[PDB]
Amino acid sequence: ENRAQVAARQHNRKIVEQYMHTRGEARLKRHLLFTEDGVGGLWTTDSGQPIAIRGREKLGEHAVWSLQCFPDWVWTDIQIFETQDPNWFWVECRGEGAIVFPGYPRGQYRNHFLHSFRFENGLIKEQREFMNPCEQFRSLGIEVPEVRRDGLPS
Amino acid sequence: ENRAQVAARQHNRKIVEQYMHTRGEARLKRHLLFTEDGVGGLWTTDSGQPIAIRGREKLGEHAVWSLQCFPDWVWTDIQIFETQDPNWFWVECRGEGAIVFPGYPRGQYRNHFLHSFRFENGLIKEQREFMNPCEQFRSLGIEVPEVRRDGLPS
Ligand SMILES: O=C(c1ccc(O)cc1)c1c(-c2ccc(O)cc2)sc2cc(O)ccc12
Ligand SMILES: O=C(c1ccc(O)cc1)c1c(-c2ccc(O)cc2)sc2cc(O)ccc12
Repeated sequence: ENRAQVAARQHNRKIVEQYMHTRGEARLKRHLLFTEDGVGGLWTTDSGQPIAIRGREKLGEHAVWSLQCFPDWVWTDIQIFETQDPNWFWVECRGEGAIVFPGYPRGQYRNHFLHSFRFENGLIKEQREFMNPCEQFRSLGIEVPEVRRDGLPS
Repeated sequence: ENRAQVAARQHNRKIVEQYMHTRGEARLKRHLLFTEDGVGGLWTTDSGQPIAIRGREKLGEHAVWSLQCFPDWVWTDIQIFETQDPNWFWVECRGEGAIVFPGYPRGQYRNHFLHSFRFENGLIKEQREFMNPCEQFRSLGIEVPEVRRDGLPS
């Protein structure tokens, strides 16, 4: 049991490292790090519902879009956390790049991120990214509402 | 070395458990789970800067406020992750309760959270919570902006 868990954790860590360092044209093949039915996407959005991309085929299609709308994206300040589950990792990092969304002015987007990676048989079964959407709003020129703080201790 | 790390991780996990299960009036003593100079707070806000509460005395004062403004708050769906660092844990959970913020209508707030816990000498040195502020906006009746999706693949 321990031997199998140690082997899984060490292999899965290398896949997380590879995913987090993938940039440029290599993004077009990042979906090969997933199971055929693997899921990826953004869990923190304006609607409160995740934008989940389901299946290795749709993940590869999404990468094409990502190359147009986040053309130079880089993950920085990467810290990878193994867990007691050899098949579950967390990553704390930052990300940065141009944001080129349809019908918005071109912007520069910087944010802090957390990623969750769950594995099955050596590949990613579920990737999820979590951020503060207010920073993406700012990068797009969208007004961010402000909670009134007058009544709060400061 | 291994023995010291295992002991630290086992003790620190009990403190994370205790923190996540602290409810009601016991919140008034939750700051005793921190070092004297410990820091806690909310890393995801409308401004993009953390609201960090610095020092055990200020943490204790914030709990008084928390009891009025989140009077029945509970953390649910708690999943605690140990890491390769015996002094660093992550928690995935949900939270819910009434929200009674000054100058806003009383509401109901539900959100998904990630917590980071870093330890020093058996107590919490740094706690950070991460959420999607859009859900807190909704709970307060604040309009949430919407990214236009027409040009995005759906
Ligand atoms: O930035 C993204 C994003 C990034 C990565 C990902 O895995 C999924 C979504 C957002 C959107 C989007 C939807 C469909 C697409 O085809 C492309 C983009 S809509 C939206 C709305 C937000 O409030 C914040 C982010 C995004
Ligand atoms: O809900 C919180 C909060 C909760 C826990 C915590 O540890 C720190 C802040 C928010 C605020 C706040 C500031 C000072 C206080 O004295 C009390 C509250 S301002 C604000 C603004 C937001 O966009 C979202 C949440 C909050």
